Amino acid sequence: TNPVLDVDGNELQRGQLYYATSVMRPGGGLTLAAPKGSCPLNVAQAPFDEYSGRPLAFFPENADDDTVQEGSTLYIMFPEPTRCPQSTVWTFDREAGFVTTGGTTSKAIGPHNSRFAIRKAGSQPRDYQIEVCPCSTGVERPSCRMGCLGTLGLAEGGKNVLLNINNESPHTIRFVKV
Amino acid sequence: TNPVLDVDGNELQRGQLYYATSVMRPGGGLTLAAPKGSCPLNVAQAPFSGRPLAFFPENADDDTVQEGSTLYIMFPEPTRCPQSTVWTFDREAGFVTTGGTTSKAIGPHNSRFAIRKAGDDYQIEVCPCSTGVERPSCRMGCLGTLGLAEGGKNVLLNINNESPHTIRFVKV
Repeated sequence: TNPVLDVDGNELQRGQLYYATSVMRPGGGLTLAAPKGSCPLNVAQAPFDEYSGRPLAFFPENADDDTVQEGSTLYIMFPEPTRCPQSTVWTFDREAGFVTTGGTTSKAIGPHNSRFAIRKAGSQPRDYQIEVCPCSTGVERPSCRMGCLGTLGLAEGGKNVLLNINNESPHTIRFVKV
Repeated sequence: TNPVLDVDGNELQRGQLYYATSVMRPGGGLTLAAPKGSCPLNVAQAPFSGRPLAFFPENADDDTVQEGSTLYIMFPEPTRCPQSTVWTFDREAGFVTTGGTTSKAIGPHNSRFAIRKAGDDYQIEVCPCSTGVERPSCRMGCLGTLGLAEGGKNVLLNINNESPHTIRFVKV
C-alpha cells in the first residue's frame, strides 16, 4: 500500500526517531506523564511550548516491512529510559480508556492492545491519525477479524492531556524526523 | 572526560544505535533472552551480530558519552516482556536484567553503568553512584567490571573483574 511520510516526504523508517508534532498547531507533541512518583507513565500531550515533545519510533508488526505502511499494525514507543520500570511501548488500557505504557509484541491471533495503525486524515499535505487496532493487519499470518477500537483524540484529563478514543475529533499529527 | 568513541572514531551520541560487538571472537553481540514465556529478559551474548543499543548519560546536558560518567543503557526496541529494556543490576543472582529506571537519587541505583577503556570504549562497570552529574551523589567507587557468565541456556552478564568482557562500539 502507501507508506507514511514525514514533513520531508521521506518514508517512515523502522526504528528511527520521529517527533509527533500536533497538526492543530496551537499544540505540543507527545511525551510521558504521571504525578510525582506515580507509575506507570501514560502517553500525554506536552504543553504548547514543546512543539516536538519527545521522540517516538515505530515497529511494523510485519518483519519485512522496514517502512511503516498505512493501515498496517505496528508498535510505538518512546525509545528512552524512564523513571518507571514498565516498557515505554504504547498499549491501550481498555479499563482506563487512554494509552499507557508496558506494552508488548505479540504474534498471536488474539487481539493485542499494543497494536496501533496509522492512517491519513483528509487531499494533502501529510496529516495522519493513530488508530487502536487490536487485530493484526498487513501481516501475513492468521489474524482476528474484528475491527479497530477507533481513533486517538486528545482527552482533557486534569493534570495532563491524554489520548483516548475519539472518532469525530482525532488528534491529527505530522512526523518530524530527528 | 575522555569521550567514548565508536569504531569509526566518532563520539557516542545520545541515545543512538550502536551494536556491542565482542573483542575476543569466539562470540559476538548482545541481545535479550529469557526462558520461553518467562520475563523479564536478561542481557545475553550472541556468540557470532546482535541487537542495537542506546546510551543515556545521567547528566541531562551531556550529549556525548564521556568516559566514566554514569549512564543508562537500553535496547530501544519492543519486546514480548512488559519491562523496560533499560539494563539494571539487581545483585540477587548477579545477572544484568531489564526493567531499569532513571534516578536522581543521591544513593546508589541499580541501573547506573559506566564505560572505561581497556588500555591506551572497551568495558562496562556497574557504578551505583552517580558521576559526572551536577546533583548530589554518594562516593562509592564502582562495584566492578561486567563479563560473561555460563552454565545455562545463555551467556549472561554478571560481575567478574578478572575476566571483563571487552567490546568495541559499531554505530548503526
